[PDB]
Amino acid sequence: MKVEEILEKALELVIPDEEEVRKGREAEEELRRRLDELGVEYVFVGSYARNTWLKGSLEIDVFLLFPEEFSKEELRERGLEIGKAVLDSYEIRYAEHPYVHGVVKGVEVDVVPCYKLKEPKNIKSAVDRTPFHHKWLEGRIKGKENEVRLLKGFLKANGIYGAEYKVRGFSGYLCELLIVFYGSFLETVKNARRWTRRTVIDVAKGEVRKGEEFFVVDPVDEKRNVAANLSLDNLARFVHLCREFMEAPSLGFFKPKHPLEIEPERLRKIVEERGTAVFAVKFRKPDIVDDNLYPQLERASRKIFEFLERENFMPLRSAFKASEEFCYLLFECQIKEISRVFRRMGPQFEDERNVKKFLSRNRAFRPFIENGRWWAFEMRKFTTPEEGVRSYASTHWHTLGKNVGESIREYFEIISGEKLFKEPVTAELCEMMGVKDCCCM
Amino acid sequence: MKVEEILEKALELVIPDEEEVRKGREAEEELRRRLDELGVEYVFVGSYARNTWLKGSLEIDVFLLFPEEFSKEELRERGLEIGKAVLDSYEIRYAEHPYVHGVVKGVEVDVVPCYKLKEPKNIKSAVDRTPFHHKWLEGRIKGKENEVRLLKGFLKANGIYGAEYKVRGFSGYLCELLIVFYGSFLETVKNARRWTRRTVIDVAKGEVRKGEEFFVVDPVDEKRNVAANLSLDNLARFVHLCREFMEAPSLGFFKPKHPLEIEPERLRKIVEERGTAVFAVKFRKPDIVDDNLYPQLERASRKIFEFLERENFMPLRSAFKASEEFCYLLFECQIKEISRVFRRMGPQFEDERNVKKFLSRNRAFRPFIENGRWWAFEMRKFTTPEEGVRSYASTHWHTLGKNVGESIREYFEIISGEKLFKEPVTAELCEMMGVKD
RNA sequence: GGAAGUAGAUGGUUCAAGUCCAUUUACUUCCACCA
RNA sequence: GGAAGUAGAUGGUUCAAGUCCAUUUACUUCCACCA
Repeated sequence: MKVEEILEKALELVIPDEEEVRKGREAEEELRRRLDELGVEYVFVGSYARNTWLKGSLEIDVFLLFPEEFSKEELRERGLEIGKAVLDSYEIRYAEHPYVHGVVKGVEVDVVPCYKLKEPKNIKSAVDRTPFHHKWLEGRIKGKENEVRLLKGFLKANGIYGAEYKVRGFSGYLCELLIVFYGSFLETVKNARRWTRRTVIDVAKGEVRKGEEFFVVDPVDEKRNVAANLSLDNLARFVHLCREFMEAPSLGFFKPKHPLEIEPERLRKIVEERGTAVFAVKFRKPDIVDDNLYPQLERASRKIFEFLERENFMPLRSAFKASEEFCYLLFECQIKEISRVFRRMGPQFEDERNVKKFLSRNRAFRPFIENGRWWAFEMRKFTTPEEGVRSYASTHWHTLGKNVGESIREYFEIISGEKLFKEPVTAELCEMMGVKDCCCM
Repeated sequence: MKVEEILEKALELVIPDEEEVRKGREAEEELRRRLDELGVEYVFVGSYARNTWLKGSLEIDVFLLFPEEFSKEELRERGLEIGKAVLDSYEIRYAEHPYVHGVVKGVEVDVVPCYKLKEPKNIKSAVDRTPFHHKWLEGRIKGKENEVRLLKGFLKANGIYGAEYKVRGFSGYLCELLIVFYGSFLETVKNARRWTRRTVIDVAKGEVRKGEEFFVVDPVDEKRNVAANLSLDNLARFVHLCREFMEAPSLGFFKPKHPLEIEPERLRKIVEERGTAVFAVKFRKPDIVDDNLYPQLERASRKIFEFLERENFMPLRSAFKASEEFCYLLFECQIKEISRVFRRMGPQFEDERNVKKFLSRNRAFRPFIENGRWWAFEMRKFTTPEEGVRSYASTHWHTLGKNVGESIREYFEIISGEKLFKEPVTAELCEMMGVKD
């Protein structure tokens, strides 16, 4: 299979077919009629209005253009008022910028209020660049919309499409900019192989530059890094994907993998081969949006992780899962059990004052002089990493993220061994320990 | 109690009785005759020849004065013959400088060939300072002989008297200098408390001066560090014992403290209480003098310790013992068992050539990326500190001292649990673990 | 909500804290939720 | 025999270890065995 042949087949995975374009076309018209009837300024932007949305995930963005002078609170009431007035059914869940999600004639719509600006310098709301993004792309993306989709499907299938916190990947917009820059998906990929953590792509200036971090300049706002929330590791994954793809291209790369059911037994055997302690801290899921949730789960992971490390449990890797009603903070450590006694350092032998303060303390064991300074043996209050975290999470819940922290305080438990393998975390477990052959399609 | 009171009763244990004195006096009379019907130039030196030896251990030092043109050839051969022809029974074991050790009418004697110089500068044989030590000390010590005797007794009861590598403590010539310097035992203990690791003591200039490290200057060799072999930790032990003695003076500071050994079962209980892995590497004690052995054992000890720590077993401390037949290298780790899997660091995601290489290796688990570099899981070859040191000891014998390495090469074993507790290391295991009572 | 910087104030730990664990006031950004 | 210092000779481990683990020559001391 030549590289150009795989792509022709890959287009079938990404070009929306007619039924979905029509559904979209008549959703759009209905939207128009409704927003006309209300006599409001609106515009269609995003992937629908540029024809770069993916087969299977049609969503229309309608943007409301308000006077710059409106208060943030006004922007909010009116935005919602109109969004609610126009959608067949709706749902309002956001993290900071207010907008309403909904459905019109079976199709998904964001209706998002923003400020009508003359320039996208000194943005007032965080969505203000969007109409300009559209304006800039409108006539550079014609005839390339399929190169965009290839890139989006390619990233989607390797789980790095989306700039949201759940993903820390590539936005659709970022994808569009890349095609405008390179000219095709193929050219994008060919070049990505040479991207580095210092790479700066400046599209408006048509230039690739070195800098302090991976930076993709927005043509609409030179200060914006379109790749701001692309995690370093996902960058590295993408360049790698590219290098692999060029060497051995297949339809594989455009097909997504789904984790496999793993018998809790295979899982038991694997864990005892590695000879490690594995456990999750399980707690009720705070009822909040993903974009609030995930940073906090990351915070929790790290915080506990660093505890495990400084208490010498030598943790290998951490992971986390949000499920329907619970969350899980997963860890794997090299030390299943540590000794009760440990060393604590005292002062040098010349500090009469402090030494005699130091060996004042009542201890089970005679303290000793080494390398000219004193040393004491103390007892740990926990000897296994599970006990360690039972203590840590009970007493440091406040540090663990505002919402998860409050959750952990109210309740949590530590699960390990087989009780843990029957829990919906096998996917993360395999991923975390790098278990071979546990994903598919 | 009141302090001078304490010294009174304590003098009785450092001072030799007429019984022991006479014993020497007449062994000295025999010596003086036997040496003079051979026309060999000689002088007596050391604690014997300045009335500063201890109740118990009595030794006599006889020094053979030799012409300087004599090579290390004629020095050894003649100087040995002489002692061999003077003593009743003798040994000739030594590390560098040759001498003969022996018995004359039931008392300990040392006869030592050396050069009769005039200048101690540009020294020839290792001991040549010693007759000059005496010349300097002869009349200077007169009176203060008791105050010396107290210092030695104090150090011996607290196990820090001597200079040999077994003790790395205080030479009995350093002990004399301190008394000479500070006047008495009480003033010596008094100022010791205020010594630092950089204290510099000079006697032929009487200056409590400071410098680069703990350096007591010999009168007869300005450039000689009489405290050279005193270990930092033992200097640290001394100035603390002094601070302790001063606050609560007791007879038990001259009573050699005995670690009356502990039951294999009370030991067992303690280690499971501490919850750590204690074990020893045991091998055939090489046939070498102490002053060769211990530095070597220290070396062997340290290398394994360092292995263990970089291997992440978190060793607590080391020790070592040498018996009739065997040496023991003792260790305690916080980690009885580590996981099989571990983390190996790959290159950074950019370096394409090296990534391929890192990825080409067969492993049981997929490698991963973390903060922009590749990592892999790999498997350990050992998971307990015992198995670990078995490996290190087999692979690295050559680096564990000349004679101790060779011995471990032939044979060694890893010794732990109750098998270990019935080996003659009970005392050192305590000292090491900080056990009380 | 999360992260980065600035100017601080606390508590705990420890012989010892500008250096470890945490708490907290003010300013300055920035990211996610739309693109 | 151990330690310190001067100029080098490698081998093993590893994606690469000029940095991790060891091997080896020349030279300049020091220290213990007596005090």
